[PDB]
Amino acid sequence: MPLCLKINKKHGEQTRRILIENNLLNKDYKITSEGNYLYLPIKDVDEDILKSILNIEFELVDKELEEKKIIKKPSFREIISKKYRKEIDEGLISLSYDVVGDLVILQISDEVDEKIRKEIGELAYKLIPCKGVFRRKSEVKGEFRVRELEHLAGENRTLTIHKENGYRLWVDIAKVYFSPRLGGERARIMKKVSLNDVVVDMFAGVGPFSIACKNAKKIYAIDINPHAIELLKKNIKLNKLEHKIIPILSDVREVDVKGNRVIMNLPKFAHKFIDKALDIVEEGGVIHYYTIGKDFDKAIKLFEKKCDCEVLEKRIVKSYAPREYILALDFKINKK
RNA sequence: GCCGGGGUAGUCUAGGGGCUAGGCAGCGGACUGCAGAUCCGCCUUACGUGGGUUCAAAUCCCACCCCCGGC
Ligand SMILES: C[S@@+](CC[C@H](N)C(=O)[O-])C[C@H]1O[C@@H](n2cnc3c(N)ncnc32)[C@H](O)[C@@H]1O
Ligand SMILES: [Mg+2]
Ligand SMILES: [Mg+2]
Ligand SMILES: [Mg+2]
Ligand SMILES: [Mg+2]
Ligand SMILES: [Mg+2]
Ligand SMILES: [Mg+2]
Repeated sequence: MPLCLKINKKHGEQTRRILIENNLLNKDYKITSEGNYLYLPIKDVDEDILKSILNIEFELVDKELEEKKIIKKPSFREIISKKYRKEIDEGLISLSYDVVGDLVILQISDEVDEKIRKEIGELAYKLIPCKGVFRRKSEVKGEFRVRELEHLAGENRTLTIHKENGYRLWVDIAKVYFSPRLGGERARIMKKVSLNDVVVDMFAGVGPFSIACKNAKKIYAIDINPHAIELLKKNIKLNKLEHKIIPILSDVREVDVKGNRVIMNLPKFAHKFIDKALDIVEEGGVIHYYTIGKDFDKAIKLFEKKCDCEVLEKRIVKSYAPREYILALDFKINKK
């Protein structure tokens, strides 16, 4: 209410933290000053209880509207649930989305008319710091582990530069696999690496795991996807790691390399490469293994039925599907 | 070296004199299942360093240190 307290600049702040504290500060208008006076817009209540909640004198001057700019914009989650409640209650739109670089990717069901998907994309382009909005069009389809997309708003380019854990990376969300949600898992690995380790990243994609191991001596980044290597090379030079990370284009099975730290970032077919990974890792070395399952028992069983190994750590990385998870196990391979 | 835009909670991004940020990650639950997923709870005041204007600084000033692009 225009009914705003009028004190002298001097005890401004002190007096303001009291008005807000007692929840009597009308925060929909700006504070103002004219000379040595301070005009705090208060809510309303006889200056008899105001003459008590504080001890300095004042007055109640009722002034016009100085308007207050809207601070924050609402949230994508906040709005889609109010505008599309029906389809949400139908599980036909996700309030979750991820951001790779400066591009966003939403999940909207095929039922949703082509014209509304665009209205949603156009509503996420407006409500989220980005330059483009897409939509998942399929699951991660084998081989190069790529996922079909669909443009919905903004710039129609699939290239961009994601920045995580102190390093930057070139990514093409259209021809190469990349997950901005796996940065936590890379930080995990980042700490385990050693100044003397030699790291073999069996399926390096664009190199997020490789660059993450910048503390090691040498690093081999292998990938069968030709589009992967390109970015990988660029990623290597962009991070000043040329005489450290060696990119190789090939089927990891055909690579004759050797190392003490091996990363197996291929959750679904990882089990079909244990043989190569053990053939790669030096004795005493460790194998970062990823897989999909409801418990660790099955992975532990494979490895054991193949070498004397010790499970250093074993944790749950993320939910993979209804009641299924992506698991991570760090095996110490001593002998075999 | 000089101009610019910056350093934002673990991480990454918006904001830009008095409002306490949005995501991921993390933690706890849920979903009995072709999903690198979704879904519900909880993380309720963080802005490089030193000093300076102001009743009030993450914001404005100056300086310095590092990023990022320019000549
Ligand atoms: C899960 S992606 C790597 C993702 C990356 N670590 C990330 O999170 O950003 C799998 C990669 O393994 C590669 N790949 C698939 N089969 C392979 C094989 N037999 N040998 C080597 N690389 C392979 C694919 O080309 C793909 O780039
Ligand atoms: Mg910024
Ligand atoms: Mg946060
Ligand atoms: Mg959980
Ligand atoms: Mg700043
Ligand atoms: Mg400063
Ligand atoms: Mg303040």
